[PDB]
Amino acid sequence: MAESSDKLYRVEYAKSGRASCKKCSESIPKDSLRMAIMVQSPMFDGKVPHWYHFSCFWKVGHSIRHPDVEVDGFSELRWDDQQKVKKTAEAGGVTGKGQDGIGSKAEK
Ligand SMILES: [Zn+2]
Repeated sequence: MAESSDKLYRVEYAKSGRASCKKCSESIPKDSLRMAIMVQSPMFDGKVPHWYHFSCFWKVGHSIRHPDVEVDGFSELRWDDQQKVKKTAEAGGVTGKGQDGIGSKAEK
């Protein structure tokens, strides 16, 4: 849509293991929660997402101050994940090792 990437931040559930972590240099599991950052591309004519694990956003260490505005894709999350993403932004981040999965079929 118009100005779809005029944000800083993205959050969503992972449909498949096609995204890779720009922060811890591993790959992101499917049927799990992930975040990304909106950066101006050297290779593309606009803003592009830098994907990483949900905990890895808070290892990049950015603050979020109006999360339902700044975190694109938050509208697709269910209430328990919306409450946890907003609570994590109020809490100043959560930074643990996260999932044991990496992007494979039936990895849970
Ligand atoms: Zn990671």
